[PDB]
Amino acid sequence: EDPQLLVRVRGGQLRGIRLKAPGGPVSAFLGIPFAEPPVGSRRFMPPEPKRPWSGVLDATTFQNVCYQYVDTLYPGFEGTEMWNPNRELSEDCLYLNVWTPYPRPASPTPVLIWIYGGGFYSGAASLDVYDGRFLAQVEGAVLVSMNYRVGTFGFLALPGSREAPGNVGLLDQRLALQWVQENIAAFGGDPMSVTLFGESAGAASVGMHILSLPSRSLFHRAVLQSGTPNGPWATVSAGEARRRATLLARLVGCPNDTELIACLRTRPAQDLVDHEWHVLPQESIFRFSFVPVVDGDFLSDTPEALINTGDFQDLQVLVGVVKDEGSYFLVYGVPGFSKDNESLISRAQFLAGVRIGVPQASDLAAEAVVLHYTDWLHPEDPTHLRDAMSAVVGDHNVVCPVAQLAGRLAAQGARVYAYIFEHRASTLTWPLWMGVPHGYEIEFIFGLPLDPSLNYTTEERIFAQRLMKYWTNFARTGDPNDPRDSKSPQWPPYTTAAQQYVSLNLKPLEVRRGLRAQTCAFWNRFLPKLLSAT
Amino acid sequence: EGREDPQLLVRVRGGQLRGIRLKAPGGPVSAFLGIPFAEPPVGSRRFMPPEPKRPWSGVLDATTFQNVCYQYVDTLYPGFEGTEMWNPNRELSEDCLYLNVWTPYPRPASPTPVLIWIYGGGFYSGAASLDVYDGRFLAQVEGAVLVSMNYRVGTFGFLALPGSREAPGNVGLLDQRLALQWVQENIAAFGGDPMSVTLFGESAGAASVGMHILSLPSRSLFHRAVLQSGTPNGPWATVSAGEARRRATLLARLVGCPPNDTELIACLRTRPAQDLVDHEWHVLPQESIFRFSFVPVVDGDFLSDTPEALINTGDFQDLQVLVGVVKDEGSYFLVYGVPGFSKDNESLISRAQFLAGVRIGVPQASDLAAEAVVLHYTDWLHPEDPTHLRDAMSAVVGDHNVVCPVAQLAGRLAAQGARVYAYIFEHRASTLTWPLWMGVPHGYEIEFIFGLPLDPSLNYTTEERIFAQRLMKYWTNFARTGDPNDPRDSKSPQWPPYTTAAQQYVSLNLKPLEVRRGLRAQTCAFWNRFLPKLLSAT
Ligand SMILES: Nc1ccc2c(c1)c(-c1ccccc1)[n+](CCCCCc1cn(CCNc3c4c(nc5ccccc35)CCCC4)nn1)c1cc(N)ccc21
Ligand SMILES: Nc1ccc2c(c1)c(-c1ccccc1)[n+](CCCCCc1cn(CCNc3c4c(nc5ccccc35)CCCC4)nn1)c1cc(N)ccc21
Ligand SMILES: *[C@@H]1O[C@H](CO)[C@@H](O)[C@H](O)[C@H]1NC(C)=O
Ligand SMILES: *[C@@H]1O[C@H](CO)[C@@H](O)[C@H](O)[C@H]1NC(C)=O
Ligand SMILES: *[C@@H]1O[C@H](CO)[C@@H](O)[C@H](O)[C@H]1NC(C)=O
Ligand SMILES: *[C@@H]1O[C@H](CO)[C@@H](O)[C@H](O)[C@H]1NC(C)=O
Repeated sequence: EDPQLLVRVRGGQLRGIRLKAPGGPVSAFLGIPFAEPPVGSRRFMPPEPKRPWSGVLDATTFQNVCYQYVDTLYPGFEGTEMWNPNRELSEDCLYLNVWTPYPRPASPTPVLIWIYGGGFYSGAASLDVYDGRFLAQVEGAVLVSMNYRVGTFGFLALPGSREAPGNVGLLDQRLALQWVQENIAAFGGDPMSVTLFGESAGAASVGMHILSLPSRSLFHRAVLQSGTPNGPWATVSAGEARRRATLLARLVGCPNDTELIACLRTRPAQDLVDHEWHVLPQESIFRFSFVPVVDGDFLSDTPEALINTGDFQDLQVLVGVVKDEGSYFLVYGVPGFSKDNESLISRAQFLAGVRIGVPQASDLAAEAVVLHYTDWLHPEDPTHLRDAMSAVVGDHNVVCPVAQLAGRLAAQGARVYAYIFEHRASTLTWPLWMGVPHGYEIEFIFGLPLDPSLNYTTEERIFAQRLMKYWTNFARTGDPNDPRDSKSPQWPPYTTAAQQYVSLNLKPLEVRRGLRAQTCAFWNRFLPKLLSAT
Repeated sequence: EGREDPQLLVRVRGGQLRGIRLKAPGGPVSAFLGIPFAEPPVGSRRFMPPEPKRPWSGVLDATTFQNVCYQYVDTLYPGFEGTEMWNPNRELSEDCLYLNVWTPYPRPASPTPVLIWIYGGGFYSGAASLDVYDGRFLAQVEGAVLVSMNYRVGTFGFLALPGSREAPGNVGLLDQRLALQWVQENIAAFGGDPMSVTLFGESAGAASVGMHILSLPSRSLFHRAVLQSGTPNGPWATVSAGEARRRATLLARLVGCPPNDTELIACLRTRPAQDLVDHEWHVLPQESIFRFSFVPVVDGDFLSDTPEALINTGDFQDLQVLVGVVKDEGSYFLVYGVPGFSKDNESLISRAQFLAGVRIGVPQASDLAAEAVVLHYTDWLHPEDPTHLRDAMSAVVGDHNVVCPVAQLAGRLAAQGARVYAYIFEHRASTLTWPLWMGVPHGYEIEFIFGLPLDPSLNYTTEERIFAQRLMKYWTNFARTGDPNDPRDSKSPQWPPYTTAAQQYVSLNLKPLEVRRGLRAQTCAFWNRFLPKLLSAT
């Protein structure tokens, strides 16, 4: 036996695996149970801490992926399959992973906790792009990722009930955060320096931990990559969650909350998944059926209310977006869009797309979107219309909620750093029109280009190394700038006055001002006044 | 006669005229000033359509400018050239229906294209006798026959009680039409081609030119048109029959006239001209800028429907139009009503002053519509910057009232068969006395088109004299051929026609022609497509 692979955590002993990273070994502890399997009577219920075990628990393999819908849009295509589960689907999925340097850090090391995305309906901490071996090896970081319940299983709520209260997927995350406080020092991690980081629904989850007091004592810093707690898709009202749960219950033949939930618990997992998509109020894109609910418990008020009134004085936040946030969403529901053609659309297809892309918009509000995004010099140009459609979806759902979050946190005492990731991976198999799509920065931050077998360019390996340094410098100090590098250009904090952000690309840092300032003034200030007054 | 200069004796349908040999920088010109074209619209004739001038006996002396139509005299900045250059330069009288004619000296042997000037001044002011409307340069240098007429302004020209016989409205436009009919009958007596008449005007003059395009009985009296910083469509050029009835009834009330239309109009006719002027400004529905009390009315007669309806449905196939704007259309309007603005300070305003200004600048806007304007014109990087706010305020007024109505007109005419040429005049006169922040204000291209820099006594630069010469060539080539380009000078940048596809227009400045695309395309999509929908719905 290897003493570097033997760890005693409060629940008992574990045996990890020595893994080979490009520059040397790492110790990986995969499939650690952090909760009692949320099966049977415990379906839809908050997680319970995992009971202690006997002997040495084998923590050398990733555990099951939470029950979720498997994407079959483009079957066998690397572009879609890379996001699809890579372990067996099971309701017994509440396990976490830990990567540490080999040997175990001599002094307490800053901890980075990854919370995956997938619209709160999908994802796993076991996907290749979330591999913590590089950050652990190269930057000496203790990296943790956990599985949390997604879909009906994690977010089906009958608000006010005790059996299905909602937000249980976020409670699974909170329990993995409590686990880290209690056990990370056994791995050489500093429980007093925990940075949460996530992308898309993961970033929204990070934001929801900022906005929920019981989570606030479990971390010190936060990274929100292409996602926010505020916005059109991250939350639903208690009413809308009640509507959706009652409809899915009807669809699966379930005729009192206790009675309804009891019946939902008798249904096989796949039956719930099979009907999940049928509860959305309109034909839409960037909208998910079971997402966090504004319950007045985990979320005391709507994220908008909480970000506008919160005190963020002793907080550091790294936020940002990718060049083309909304591009991939178009092939999943907008007529005229495909990965296999240049997707040059007509004006009619653009107006049609805006109603799907902004499903909550009135006729006047949709006209306001169309008139803002049209290039009145080339209003019929298919390339301009195709690119405008991507912008509507990315701006509405990601860029402008990020700009609003950065603005409110900065105004209310937080230390904020903002970025725009603009490098398209050389290895990308999605069409060129999709640009830098939502989620394709993750592989750089995690340092995948550093594996020569993955065939990224030399420039991409240097760029990934740079990104890993920003993220780990941020986790260490709350500032992404290298205290060693006495050379320019420094990454300035984002402020309400100067609105500074940086470009993350192959070229050195470039400081820009105003994150789509005019367009986001449209989404964040005008459009609410339009759906408000009428 | 017999001892007189034979080149100054001309007969017209009404009788004999004696003109005057004027001096232009490059030689003499013939001028026939103060020719009567109508029966004085006085007494019982006040508010009534003009009647053609009855013939006279003897030789009428046409050597001096005649009376300016009764109007409000501006006393904003008294003594200041900037305001006094626009103020009447002859006696104010209700007897003002006279026209002027400048022709080469000696008069052309062959029929010459005719240019007819229609002055601006919000339909409340103006005269064809102002120094900037001097036809002596265009006549001398370009051999043109230039005509300008006085038309009734204010209550006198545009007070209407729609449906009445006594005050039908648009009589100021009928005075213009009568001067157009006079040109058809008599211009050949001066060497002018009645078959090649180009109307040109600025501001309310340009709106009047547009109203002659949109009114069938005028269409047979001209062949081409120039609309400088003004249009028939837009927020200020017309009023509804209801709004005109409201305003006429209110002014009647204000001057002690109890409201029957016959009875009310009869009383208005007994009131001294100055009493009507003294109360003219008191009938505007809101605190506003770029809004005038008595303007053309959509009567279902001179204007068969609203100018918007007429420009959207009209066939403009055999029509050549030259349109354009100045760099800073709305700047001067700010000192005439927006708190925080003065010609005497740099006018750096606050956000509160900007929001306040938008309500004055867009008086017909709802709370939501005004918010849409504020959010569009704010620089979300520097939303408190006084220079940006001052400049945004000028842009709101200029765009709303001039730039975007011009863009809409150019678009509709081009789409419906017309040959449109569009420009942006960007040269600030070296002689300008308004502050630098005002840029190139509304009306300050006129002196260049008329060729005033050509007079050495006016102290313009050599570059400005070459530039004026260039402009006079564009306008007169346009009047001659319907194309501002010189077919001889093929090297010089070509002025392309404005089309709906390419949206081309040129920069008129000291530098050679530069072709640009889209006349403030995004912002005007806001004013012309969005904001009306913010009235059709909420
Ligand atoms: N079977 C069924 C029945 C009914 C419906 C649907 C499916 C679907 C649907 C869902 C998923 C895949 C394909 C189709 N939608 C479409 C809505 C979901 C599309 C949004 C979406 C799809 N995905 C795929 C997840 N994988 C990705 C993820 C990321 N990046 C990616 C980049 C490229 C491609 C995939 C990526 C970053 C974060 C991790 C997840 N992520 N978000 C509906 C919308 C309605 N209005 C009504 C009914 C249905
Ligand atoms: N006595 C009194 C009583 C009440 C009111 C007013 C006056 C005035 C007012 C009118 C003229 C000068 C000073 C003040 N306005 C303001 C009217 C705004 C008119 C804007 C305007 C002013 N002028 C002057 C005409 N001369 C000019 C002309 C042009 N350019 C110019 C450039 C700079 C300066 C003058 C120019 C283009 C050519 C035609 C005339 N032309 N348009 C009101 C607006 C209300 N809402 C209500 C009440 C009043
Ligand atoms: C792209 O392909 C899909 C079918 O594969 C089709 O519906 C769509 O019209 C195509 N677009 C173009 C531009 O041909
Ligand atoms: C890298 O390229 C080589 C061919 O040069 C190929 O054999 C290998 O499988 C590639 N790997 C990936 C992951 O693309
Ligand atoms: C300009 O002067 C006027 C009064 O003459 C005043 O109302 C305005 O506030 C002043 N503006 C500035 C910028 O000083
Ligand atoms: C022109 O300049 C002279 C000074 O050389 C001056 O006396 C005269 O008043 C000026 N006239 C005008 C119109 O500016």
